[PDB]
Amino acid sequence: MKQKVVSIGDINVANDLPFVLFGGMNVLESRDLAMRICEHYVTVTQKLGIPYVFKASFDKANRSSIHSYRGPGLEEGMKIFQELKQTFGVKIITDVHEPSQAQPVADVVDVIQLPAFLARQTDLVEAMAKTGAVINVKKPQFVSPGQMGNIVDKFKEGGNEKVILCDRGANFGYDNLVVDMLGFSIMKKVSGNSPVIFDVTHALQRAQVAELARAGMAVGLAGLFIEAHPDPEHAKCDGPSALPLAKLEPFLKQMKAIDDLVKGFEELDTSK
Amino acid sequence: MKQKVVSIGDINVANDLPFVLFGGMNVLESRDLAMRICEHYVTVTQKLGIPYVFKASFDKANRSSIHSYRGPGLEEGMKIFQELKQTFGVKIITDVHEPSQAQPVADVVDVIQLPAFLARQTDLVEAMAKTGAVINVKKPQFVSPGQMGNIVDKFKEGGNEKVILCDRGANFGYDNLVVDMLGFSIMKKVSGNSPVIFDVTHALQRAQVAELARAGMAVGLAGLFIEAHPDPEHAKCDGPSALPLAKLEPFLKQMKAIDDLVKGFEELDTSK
Amino acid sequence: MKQKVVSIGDINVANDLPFVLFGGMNVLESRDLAMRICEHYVTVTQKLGIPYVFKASFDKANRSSIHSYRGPGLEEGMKIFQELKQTFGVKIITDVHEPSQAQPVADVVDVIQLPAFLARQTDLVEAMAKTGAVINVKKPQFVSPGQMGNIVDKFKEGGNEKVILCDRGANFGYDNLVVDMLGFSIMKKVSGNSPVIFDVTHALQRAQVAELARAGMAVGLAGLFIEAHPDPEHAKCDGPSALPLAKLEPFLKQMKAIDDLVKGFEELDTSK
Amino acid sequence: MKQKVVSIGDINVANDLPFVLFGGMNVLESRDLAMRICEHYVTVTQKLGIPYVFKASFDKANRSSIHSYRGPGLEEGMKIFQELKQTFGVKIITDVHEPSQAQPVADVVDVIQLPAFLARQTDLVEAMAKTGAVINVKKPQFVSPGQMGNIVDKFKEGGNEKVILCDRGANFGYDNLVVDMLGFSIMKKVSGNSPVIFDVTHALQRAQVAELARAGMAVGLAGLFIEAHPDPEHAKCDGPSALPLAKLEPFLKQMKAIDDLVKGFEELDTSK
Ligand SMILES: O=C(O)[C@@H](CF)OP(=O)(O)O
Ligand SMILES: O=C(O)[C@@H](CF)OP(=O)(O)O
Ligand SMILES: O=C(O)[C@@H](CF)OP(=O)(O)O
Ligand SMILES: O=C(O)[C@@H](CF)OP(=O)(O)O
Repeated sequence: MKQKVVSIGDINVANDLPFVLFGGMNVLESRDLAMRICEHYVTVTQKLGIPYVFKASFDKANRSSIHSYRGPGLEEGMKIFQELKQTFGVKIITDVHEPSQAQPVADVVDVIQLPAFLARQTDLVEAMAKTGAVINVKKPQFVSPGQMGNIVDKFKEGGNEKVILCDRGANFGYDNLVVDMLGFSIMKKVSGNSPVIFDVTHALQRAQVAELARAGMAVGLAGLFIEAHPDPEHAKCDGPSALPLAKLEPFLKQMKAIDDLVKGFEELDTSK
Repeated sequence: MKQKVVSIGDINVANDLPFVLFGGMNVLESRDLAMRICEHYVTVTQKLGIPYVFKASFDKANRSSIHSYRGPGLEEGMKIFQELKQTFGVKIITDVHEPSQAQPVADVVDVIQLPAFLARQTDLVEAMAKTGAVINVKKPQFVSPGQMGNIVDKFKEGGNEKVILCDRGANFGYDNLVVDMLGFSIMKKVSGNSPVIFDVTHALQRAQVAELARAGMAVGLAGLFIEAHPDPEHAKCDGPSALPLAKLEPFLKQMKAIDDLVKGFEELDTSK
Repeated sequence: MKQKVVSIGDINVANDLPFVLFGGMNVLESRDLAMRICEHYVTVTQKLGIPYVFKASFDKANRSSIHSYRGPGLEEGMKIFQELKQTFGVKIITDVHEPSQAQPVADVVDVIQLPAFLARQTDLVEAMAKTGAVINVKKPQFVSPGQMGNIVDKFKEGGNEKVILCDRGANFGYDNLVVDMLGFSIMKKVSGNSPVIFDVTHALQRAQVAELARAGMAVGLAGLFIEAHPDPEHAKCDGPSALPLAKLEPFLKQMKAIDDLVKGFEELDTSK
Repeated sequence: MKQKVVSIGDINVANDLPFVLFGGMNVLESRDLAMRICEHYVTVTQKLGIPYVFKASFDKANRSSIHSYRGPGLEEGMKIFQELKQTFGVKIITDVHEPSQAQPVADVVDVIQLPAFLARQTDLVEAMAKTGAVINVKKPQFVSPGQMGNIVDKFKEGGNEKVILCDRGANFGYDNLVVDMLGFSIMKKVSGNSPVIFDVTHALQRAQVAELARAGMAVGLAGLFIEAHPDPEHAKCDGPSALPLAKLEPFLKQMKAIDDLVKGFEELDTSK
């Protein structure tokens, strides 16, 4: 069985290809920051030989306070990815929440994400289906990997056949996530062997961001979807768990020294 | 500690008051049906002495097929609750998915629901907050009961202090729900002792609809949120698990013979 | 379908019969205590009209310290149930851990228990099978209710057909138990409809001992297996979670007002 | 922090050292088999440069049938490891169930195992503590990794400070196991940094034996504890899930190409 390809421009995402990193930041605080943060990625990517896609949310449709920072707005956000694209020649993956924001972001970016909590919102998929851009479906915490075909299915109907599946762990009792490594293959299978990527940072809700991402990668993935802040310690609010930027590179060597070593193994079958 | 009250008109919903049944049907197939189905409730309610709120969805924002029946539309749906209200003098609780549908349904109905999968969508809450109608928050499968305060919190800010919490079980491994009876009190506590109701039918994803609803009720609740079809057997698709309409009454005797017996116990403390 | 009966002497344990309480204490600290503790049960039982079986461990084969109190020993323990039997005309259920202790305890007591952690130890079952006494199998935290037939099966072979199944909740993530009410019927079914009892106190690892035991009972059981200490507060170590003795009675009224009300319902079928 | 060492003879087991494989078979069917099966290991081990310990049970204290094959008996079993030791100069790790079998097996073997279901049986630990041999504690399906210190603790008291911790996954709903990769470090920490090994085959209750064991190893372990049969297909009963013997080697290359690559990384800290 050969793997599917959901190429993002000159980028070819696939399960047998070398892992593609969809790094970035969580929310778009300020460009002065977006760029310092993005700055390092591009440098470490190019230097280490790793495909890359910058990622950042231009909105947070979910929080525990409305009187809080919604986000750079759907308008003042797209413009930031603009100055970003040019200045670094990197792709932009950002999530969307309302059907209307679909087509817009499609033009300003390359990869568009479907928020886990919404992976089951027909009205928004049949819409994210129109743009026809690459889609990244975040595997809902509450859904078994074998049920991922239907989402990939529904997208096909919307006339979109360029989808990637992102895993961020599964519910393990109240208030806790565990990542079932066996679920990565289960998703490849039911998704027409679509690209499976591992969202490590929110899979952890740590010093575990590595050991946990080494295990995923030592299984074989189309890539990692990580996040990091220049000074997590002080920004440490809640939602995902960003990586210490300075450790970006030394941590990505861990991956390649694996995403390769494994990505080039003679197909094994411990089955028969 | 006295319980909070989120009265729906002449109806007083509360944890110490007798249980209020929010029965009904799942999706609004056709009025000819809505009414036959609703017909029985009203009869059995009045006859058995049980507060009642008809419930039915006028839309299904989630399915495994877009080429499917979305639903009676936000417009042609509100009109159905119309002929319904008059003809039976019963309240109408229906869920909403997009912020725009908020205020409308508010006028056509009494109780409005926040879809579990969305219990964490600020943009829709701060909006369902404006109408200022009674809200029913479906406890997300993926969220510990102690985290329910924040949703009830956020609503307060939106200027709405009339909320009810509905429990539909918690994730127990891949593809399975279990209802943690201990979670009912945990929710009362963090929600300013708001009305806690038990959504039994989708808590089961059966002959279990009773044994499972007898256990919930034998704990003390502000009410049950059930669903039923006149011929489940043939309609049995997937989503919730409706009750055999003919068994409505004989099954509600089970409850009152409990929602009372228990609702009138001298406060116990096995604590000290 | 009629229920099975595993009568303990003049006691008839069954799923349709009124619940039988297997109360008692955890470990046998000292007779001066065993008796004060047992004292109250017998009084409240007789007075409230509830079958009763005193229960207490004469040993603790599991702890977090060997330099600790193993227990009254298999010898000096049996003697205590002796002065107990006579003085109160109540049955004695105590757990066993090693095959050798099987036949002995069989003579000194009525009901013998198989420790959950060991429900899968053939060598000890084929032995607890010889005595031929009533057996109480504690449902292992780590085993789905539908797998309980095999234990009941294996016992039959050992030539013992008098078994009762006790449920103490299921694993819900790391360090936590939740009791799946739906599992009570699943066990009745696969166990030739054997007596199913609910071990509430260790199902909780509280002020929840009631709300949690009201839910179980409001489902229908052959009985509850509870535990209590005269001053939990100061004895509060760890293992199970005992009930405040003084609250024994007021808490048992909760049950009968349920174990009856429900135990006498006209068989319902929300199935068809 | 440096890792602890629980050397089994000329073998040095540790978390930073290269992984030690505790392969073998499940139950001791017949020597003619034990040896063909063991035969391959030794060959592939020596040839690939991997420490090795043969493993096989001489007994099965747990099954779903007493009229079944208990096992080669504690006596006729020890003798088999005898002809085995000599003929291959490999260590023998076998589990024990009753305190009496402790000291015996200690003499005939090198590494002795404590059966998961019993990891909490003081009476057997304080006994497996006397021999003073290397102990391998199988992490109970039902116990959070952070609670593993106490077992390692209790052993110390029994006067034994040579213990290894084996992980075989955690309960994920009824009838299912998932291996939480993050739990490997949590165990190292609370066990005085004792050797942590990954029991992959029963962690699966497949073609997953590799992808699942690549993830564990790509985290860093003191070794793998695997099992395999020459013709699984026809022996496929139930308990663990053995590996196709012929695939032993090609599968162990997967590991070394990882247990090394990772075992020699410059300590990283994604913490600060
Ligand atoms: O995916 C993300 O990065 C985050 C960011 F908050 O939110 P969501 O839970 O919808 O994925
Ligand atoms: O609540 C309901 O009745 C159902 C009906 F489909 O859907 P949801 O999962 O959003 O609650
Ligand atoms: O059942 C009991 O009462 C207790 C008492 F400690 O232990 P176990 O976990 O074996 O049941
Ligand atoms: O560890 C093993 O190999 C097996 C073999 F059956 O049993 P247990 O569950 O006690 O570990």
